Parts: sequence; C-alpha cells; structure tokens
Amino acid sequence: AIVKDVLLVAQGEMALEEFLKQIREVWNTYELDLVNYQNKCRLIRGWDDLFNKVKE
Repeated sequence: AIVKDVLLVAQGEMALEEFLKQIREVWNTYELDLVNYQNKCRLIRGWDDLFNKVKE
C-alpha cells in the first residue's frame, strides 16, 4: 500500500516533469517568423499563434 502510493506519487511527478520537458522543447525550438518588408527590414509574423501558445 505504501509502496503503491510512493509509485503513484512518482508517476505523477514523472508526468509533471515530462510536461515541463515538452514545454521546454517547444520554447527552445520556437522561433520568430520574419518577413521581409520592402527590402528594408524583416518584420515579425505569427502574432495570433505566438500569443495563443504563450497563453496556453
């Protein structure tokens, strides 16, 4: 019973750690979408997607 509860706690901790690792992977592979603007600058695109990801 105690060992089963310890294993359940470890499983929950592993689930939380896996979710944090997934978030880390998303936020170190995520990059800004740059679009050229009349051969002067590269402006950022993807505002709704970036804001939705941050909010989620």
